[PDB]
Amino acid sequence: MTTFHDLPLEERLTLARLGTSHYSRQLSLVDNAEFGEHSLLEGWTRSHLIAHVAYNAIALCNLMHWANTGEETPMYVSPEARNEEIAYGSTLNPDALRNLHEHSVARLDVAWRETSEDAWSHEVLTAQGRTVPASETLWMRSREVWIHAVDLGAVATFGDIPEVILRTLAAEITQKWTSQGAGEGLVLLDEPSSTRYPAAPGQDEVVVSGSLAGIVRYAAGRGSDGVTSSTGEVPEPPRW
Ligand SMILES: [Zn+2]
Repeated sequence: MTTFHDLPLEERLTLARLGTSHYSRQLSLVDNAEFGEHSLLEGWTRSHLIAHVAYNAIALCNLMHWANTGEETPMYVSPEARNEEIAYGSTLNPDALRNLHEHSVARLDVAWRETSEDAWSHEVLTAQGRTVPASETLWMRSREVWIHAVDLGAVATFGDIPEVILRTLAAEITQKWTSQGAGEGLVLLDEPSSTRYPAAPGQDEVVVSGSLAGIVRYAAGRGSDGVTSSTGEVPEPPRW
């Protein structure tokens, strides 16, 4: 069982496009009057989330420009600028935000469509400091649209997410925790497939198990309803 990264470029582009359409269907379900209400993400109204998804598309466009021109263009000018623009976007009227989402989506797709073969492997830097090939934007965008589709609070679920994306997320999140020395002894178990996703090593093992969608929702900090613990009590997972 392969990861998103092993997939051919065309299939990764399709998954990103599918996730975007999935996210857009959820946004379409939300009413303009509901933008000001809390999203499923603490501290963020739907407007904040909707703005963020658009600014992320724009940030990924920067990496693709960097890739195609060879001229360094970071995802965001600065952490402050990233936060400040999300703050600004969250104040915009609903239709303005729907237009921003639509246009930012369209522009990122064009960026991908016009990317040269060599540019796809050009090294760029993520906002988190990772050195990756430009093609990583296909994965990065997929994480955003498939997961934030759920955060919109309409009808999207982790169960809606293609397994290849869920498997890659389970591995990535636990790999991130491991790199940070987080989640000592904590191991996620995709019970149906008997696949373990360990974090940092510890003396007391705690196995949190469920279906793949269940452990990913859990690892993503979005709930424990789909998992159970080997100790009878599910701990709060390390942040992500
Ligand atoms: Zn995000």
